[PDB]
Amino acid sequence: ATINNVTDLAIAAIQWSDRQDLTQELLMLFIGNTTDRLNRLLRVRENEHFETLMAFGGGIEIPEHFVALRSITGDSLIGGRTLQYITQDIFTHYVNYNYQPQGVTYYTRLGNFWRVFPVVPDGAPFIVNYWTVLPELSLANPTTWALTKYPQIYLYGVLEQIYLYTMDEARSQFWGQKLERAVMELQNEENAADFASTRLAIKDIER
Amino acid sequence: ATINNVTDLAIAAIQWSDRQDLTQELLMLFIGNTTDRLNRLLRVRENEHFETLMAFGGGIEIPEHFVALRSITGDSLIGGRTLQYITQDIFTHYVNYNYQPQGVTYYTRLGNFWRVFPVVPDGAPFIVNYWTVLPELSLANPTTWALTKYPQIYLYGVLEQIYLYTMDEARSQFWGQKLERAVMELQNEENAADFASTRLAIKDIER
Amino acid sequence: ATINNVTDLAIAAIQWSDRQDLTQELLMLFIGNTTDRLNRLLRVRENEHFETLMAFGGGIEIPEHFVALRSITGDSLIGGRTLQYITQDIFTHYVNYNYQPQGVTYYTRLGNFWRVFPVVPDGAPFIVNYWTVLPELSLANPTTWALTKYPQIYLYGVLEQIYLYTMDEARSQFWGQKLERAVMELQNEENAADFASTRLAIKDIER
Amino acid sequence: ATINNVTDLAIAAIQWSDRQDLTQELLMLFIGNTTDRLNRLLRVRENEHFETLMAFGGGIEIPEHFVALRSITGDSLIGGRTLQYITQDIFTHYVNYNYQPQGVTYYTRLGNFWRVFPVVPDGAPFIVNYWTVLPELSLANPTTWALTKYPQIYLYGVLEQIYLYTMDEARSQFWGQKLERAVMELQNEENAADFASTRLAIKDIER
Amino acid sequence: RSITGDSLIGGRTLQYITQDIFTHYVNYNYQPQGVTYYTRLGNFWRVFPVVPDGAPFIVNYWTVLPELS
Repeated sequence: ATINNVTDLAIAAIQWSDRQDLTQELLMLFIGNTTDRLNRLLRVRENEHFETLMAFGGGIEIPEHFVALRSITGDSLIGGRTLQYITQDIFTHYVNYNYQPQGVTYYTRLGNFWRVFPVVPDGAPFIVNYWTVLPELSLANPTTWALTKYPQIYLYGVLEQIYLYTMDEARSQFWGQKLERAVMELQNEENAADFASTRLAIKDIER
Repeated sequence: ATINNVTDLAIAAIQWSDRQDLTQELLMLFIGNTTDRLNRLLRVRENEHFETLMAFGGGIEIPEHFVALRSITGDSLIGGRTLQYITQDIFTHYVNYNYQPQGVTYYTRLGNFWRVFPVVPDGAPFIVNYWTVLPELSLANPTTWALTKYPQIYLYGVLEQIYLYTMDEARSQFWGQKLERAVMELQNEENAADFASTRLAIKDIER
Repeated sequence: ATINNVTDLAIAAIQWSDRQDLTQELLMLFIGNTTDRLNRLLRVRENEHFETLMAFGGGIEIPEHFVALRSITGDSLIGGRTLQYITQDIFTHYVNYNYQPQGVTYYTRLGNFWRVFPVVPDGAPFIVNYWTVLPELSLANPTTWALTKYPQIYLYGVLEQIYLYTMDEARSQFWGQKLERAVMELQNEENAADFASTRLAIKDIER
Repeated sequence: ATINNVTDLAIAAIQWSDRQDLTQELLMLFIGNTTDRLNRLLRVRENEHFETLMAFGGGIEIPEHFVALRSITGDSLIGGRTLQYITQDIFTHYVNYNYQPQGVTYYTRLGNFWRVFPVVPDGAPFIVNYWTVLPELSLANPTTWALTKYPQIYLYGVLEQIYLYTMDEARSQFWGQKLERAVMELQNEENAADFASTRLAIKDIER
Repeated sequence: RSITGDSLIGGRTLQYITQDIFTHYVNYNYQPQGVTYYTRLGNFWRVFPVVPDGAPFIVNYWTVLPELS
């Protein structure tokens, strides 16, 4: 609907800005800038992936497209528990004192790796659920879910970038405010779509 | 009543804006933008659908037009209860400790699926009541319930989009404020239409 | 993506600022100034290094690229504990009174060295995790992780430097605010990437 | 990196200020003024010196480049304690009443000397850790650590001095604010580099 | 009036740039997709993304009046 691919977005931007001097490279740069700005703000269902990873050398390697972490779950063969975050001091104390819980329970971050306390042999599987970065929008990849969901976001971002390029201040701020409002609306709608109309009761666990 | 289909809306927009240089494609883009903006705000009776889904692989697939969830109810053969939301930690703790309630009682969101705790065999029926997105308004779909219910919303949205296109600010803000007021009025009337004139007493349940 | 190397950044700066009198040396100076400014603000995953160091003369030599310290951990052969910071007076009192703890436990800073209280013989290994400075971007080093992760930071910094050079105030403040906002967004995302969506429980250690 | 020596700094100042009437003497005066201003504010690792001094005539001579004192420690031959500051009245009372502690414990300042209470024979060694003044920057000494670390400080200081010389007000304040911000950033980064990311416990001593 | 590239070589309407911009683009290896820029040197129009010989262009311009004799 509305904007279907990158070419339609470029045509709409040219029509709305009324600037015939824009080349393909500048439009691609503007679209890339908008996508990179979006990468730091959006955490939605379409941005979420869960997959199975293997533990090597007592640690799990962070995925290359990782931006934020939702959950890490052990496999049923090693307990099947949801891991909890601990600091380095707690990790060291637990290792030194031989805490010995039932299964893999805790994790921490060292460098580019996640280290689990009850050190497991190599090949232990884990289920990691995490958010990733938005797909690239360009001539090679002319369609993305972000464009198909809320095209106003990309349109307003491109317009703001264009007016930034032509050394204009007021219109750039106007379009930036519009883009921020659209992004906030989308994020709030995604946030309130799970349990905003149901009942909550508080449950008790033991970890 | 008042505005009947897309052609009347386009004619009214042309007459009110007094702009004879607006092509069909620009008007379609404006209408699509207004509909997309409305999709994130309205939660009314006409936007609400309830239907029966089948659970496969211990999960329920979210519908493609889903925007917000109202309720999930198990079928009478598997308990006939209303599910309650729980987090991932509670889910995995219940699975590990074999909580074993009477029937399907809890649900959680993983990826694009809803997982129920008392895992059921494939083919379990559920009744899901949820809100969808507004129907697409175009030449192929000349009439929608949104246009018939309150045409001023679409008229004001199209006018605001037009004045945004022609690089104007004050009139755009004026029409945007008018559209927001109309949307708020409609939403409030829909909200206060069920029990705003009756008596409430508070009841006790057990879950 | 977007901007890939230093030459693309220079071309983009030339196009956006619309200044044909900028030589290569001025652009290199602007980029270097932006890098030095970033060196005092960013503490992210790509800036983190952990490595093994030898204790010579009862002290550990601070690395030359060190900017901030994250943790120091003794090797398992000498206790395998996470060191804690103490002042000079506490160190002197512990030395005088022969405190005699189990293993290496405390550290302090003297000059350009880290001194550990349970004095160890020369050659004791430690694991130091710390932050370093960003790689220098120039003709000899055309690609860095900072440019690839978020090109808007470098673009806005270079533009701000350019407008500072041409004796302009309003545009310089504008671009400085944009750069600061981008840096804050990146830092906040990196800060929240770890455990902003998990559960915390508070644990007890012994030190 | 960026600015490597004094000549490059002078060239950059001439280019940025766009003033061809500046002579070598004026530039050296500006650089000296900036260094003198910096000497009153910076207390960093590179400014720190610890060395052994011999007490003569019951006192220790203050070093000629001393700007601020960090610590004074007695040698292990005379107790190896960290001295504490006392006023003149306490010193006189302790001398008169023959307090007689174990080793050298207290010190005070008289004129240009540090006097220790448990008067020791001449030749007693002490370890003094203190801050000095920044090295001079001129033709004879064209490279200093301060220029290498954060060249923006010197560049902004020289620009502010230049605009002060030409009887301008707004630009001088602008560049002075920039220089102050840079100095504050450097000082904060140096301050938070020791234990801002570790744990603190509070320990007990006896003095 | 106008210069346009052939669709095979990019099909872009060329834009005028000065000599300094041309030199900067050449030195920094801008490398766009097709031919986009041009400048005037002597009696020639030089296009920036240097193309091998035999690249057709469509030029629209004004001529002199025909001779009456």
